[PDB]
Amino acid sequence: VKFQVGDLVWSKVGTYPWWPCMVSSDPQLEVHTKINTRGAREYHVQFFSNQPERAWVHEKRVREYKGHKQYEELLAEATKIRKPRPQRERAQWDIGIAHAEKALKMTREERIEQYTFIYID
Ligand SMILES: Cc1cc(CN)cc(C)c1-c1ncn(C)c1-c1ccncc1
Repeated sequence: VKFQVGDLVWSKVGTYPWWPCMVSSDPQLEVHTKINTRGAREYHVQFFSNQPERAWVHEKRVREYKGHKQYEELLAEATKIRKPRPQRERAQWDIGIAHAEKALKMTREERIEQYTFIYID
């Protein structure tokens, strides 16, 4: 366990670029971390965006969020070619980054109060 509830992280999921997230407790399992069916550690995260979403993400696809300018360093981990990004996706990402930048200025306790999602059955 490297991350706790309220920690700001970048998550790399599916076809999406490294995305600003907050580690949170799964609403049903009541854990923020688990070992998956393949025996690997996963973290439960909230995606910062105008579209609220959550996911279990493999620990290898999670990085500590130190700031928005870290994005270049993440692309450099893959090792000049640059992938373009769609305008709609870039816009949601900019909203996510804006929230992440405000969250980074808060303590872990303030982030949890401000951003933890409300789940409705
Ligand atoms: C986890 C997840 C679930 C659902 C619902 N089926 C839809 C999407 C797009 C996603 C997602 N996966 C990866 N990212 C980055 C996101 C996401 C979430 C919020 N805003 C923008 C991108």
